[PDB]
Amino acid sequence: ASRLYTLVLVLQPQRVLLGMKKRGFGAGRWNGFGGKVQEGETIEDGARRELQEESGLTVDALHKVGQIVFEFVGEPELMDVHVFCTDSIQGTPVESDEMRPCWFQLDQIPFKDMWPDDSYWFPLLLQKKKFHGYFKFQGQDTILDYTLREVDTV
Ligand SMILES: CNc1nc2c(ncn2C)c(=O)[nH]1
Repeated sequence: ASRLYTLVLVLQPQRVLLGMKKRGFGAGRWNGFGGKVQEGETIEDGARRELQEESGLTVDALHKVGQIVFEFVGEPELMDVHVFCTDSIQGTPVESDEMRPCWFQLDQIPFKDMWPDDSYWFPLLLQKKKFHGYFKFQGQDTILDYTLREVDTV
């Protein structure tokens, strides 16, 4: 039993946009932009909507890059995260009460201040690879076990 989420990386040839989450799940970490998919909404439409809500950016073309399932031991619901990439956006990043977006050069990605799984799958994202992953966490800082494989079809 899993709940759908989206995650969007605005990845340009020389930088990536991340947002410092100020509240809720993952507050205090840099992350891509995303959230829960709504009833009657497609996953891609949810990804576009969340990118706007959290970053202020409008995306047209979204590319599927991965699917990652997160398990937190002691929590019944799995997070089924559909990851997307875009290099084509409109607008300028907006800081709000919920999120502080900032651009990072690719060699300065702040892995120590990101979810630990990102250290595994971001290198694949940066090399334009697609993937399926599963990360089992104990709390929010420890990966107990994981699987990650490259795929041709997300
Ligand atoms: C659990 N791992 C994970 N969670 C995320 C991420 N970004 C937002 N949230 C809530 C991420 O990259 N990994």
